[PDB]
Amino acid sequence: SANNPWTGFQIFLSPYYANEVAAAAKQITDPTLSSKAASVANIPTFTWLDSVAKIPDLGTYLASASALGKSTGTKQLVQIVIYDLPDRDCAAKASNGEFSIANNGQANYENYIDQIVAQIQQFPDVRVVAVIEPDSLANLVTNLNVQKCANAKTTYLACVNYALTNLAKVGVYMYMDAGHAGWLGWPANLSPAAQLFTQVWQNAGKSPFIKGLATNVANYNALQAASPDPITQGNPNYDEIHYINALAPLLQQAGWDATFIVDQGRSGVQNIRQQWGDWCNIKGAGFGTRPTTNTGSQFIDSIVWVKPGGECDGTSNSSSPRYDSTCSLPDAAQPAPEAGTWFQAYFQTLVSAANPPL
Ligand SMILES: OC[C@H]1O[C@@H](O[C@H]2[C@H](O)[C@@H](O)[C@@H](O)O[C@@H]2CO)[C@H](O)[C@@H](O)[C@@H]1O
Ligand SMILES: OC[C@H]1O[C@@H](O)[C@H](O)[C@@H](O)[C@@H]1O
Ligand code: NA
Repeated sequence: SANNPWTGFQIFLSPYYANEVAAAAKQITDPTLSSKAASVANIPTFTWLDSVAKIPDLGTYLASASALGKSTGTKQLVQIVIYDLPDRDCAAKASNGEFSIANNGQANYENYIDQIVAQIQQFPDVRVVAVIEPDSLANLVTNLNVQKCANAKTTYLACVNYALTNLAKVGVYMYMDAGHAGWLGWPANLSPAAQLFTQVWQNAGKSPFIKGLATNVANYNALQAASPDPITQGNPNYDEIHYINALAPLLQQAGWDATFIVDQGRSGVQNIRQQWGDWCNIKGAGFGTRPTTNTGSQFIDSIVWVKPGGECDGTSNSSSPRYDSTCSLPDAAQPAPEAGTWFQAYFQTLVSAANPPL
């Protein structure tokens, strides 16, 4: 549409990821690969607010972006992910979080949003783009038979609504998470998904700051596949552009001129999974298309890197309380540490297998 949030802005590079990358490049023995690994810190990524402990860090990022803009005569943009719902990750085990519905989860989540809003309010010269709660809404479309998800439904919707309503008041551009082609792209799931997204958008007042949806977050699908990956058999929507082209018209019909952003951070290498539902630390993944607003689709505002490559998806250690057997499958890189922590050997392969090369 007419207002692409990235036009005319310089993206503030994540200091969190830059520090991880700088440390990781020092441990890569090949000198040519080390130099290429270090340059990853100059590629824009989303910074995840996966715990209330990281809200003070958001404040420092905003202040630093503000100063950088004034220094260089540019307008700066900070990219964040809101990811702290109570009973988070309801259909899996690896990314269970700090809040629970049973122990004042919604109240705690509302306080988490309020503290984020309080930081953003102090730096109105910095634009913020937020991805809202990966996996949450997609789980309420296909996983209501999962008891943890069914019991979380009303809390999820209330929390997401609280996030959308209050971040809109400080002018944050928001993309709700919308799974990926292998999850909601199945033709039979498109209409239920559209009805849920539309209902969420209506409940939050149809604010123009709710730009649309994010797809493929933390996953590996192609935006435009040369030929279908074999795991996609049975689904005509075998890549993200197929999914988006089928879903976007249903949202427009409901009055929402919705646009999309698509994660390609780990999509450089296709045809590496045994089943489409294998999501954890997939072996042989490579960095994908670099972020750009030259997307080739009327519906896509930007290709982005939301999940930061090198940060683990979950542990292969069967003794951990967060052990998910998806992370022990033959196509999952092992041994792997806890979700969110650095996975050096995985980062090194992402660099080596990057397509296009670094
Ligand atoms: O995409 C990353 C998330 O995947 C979630 O699992 C999905 C999977 O992606 C789909 O392909 C299909 O198998 O449904 C699964 C959900 O039941 C996973 O639960 C999340 O933790 C990942 O972030
Ligand atoms: O790497 C980005 C995010 O990935 C998720 O799987 C983890 O649970 C988070 O802790 C992390 O912030
Ligand atoms: Na995950």
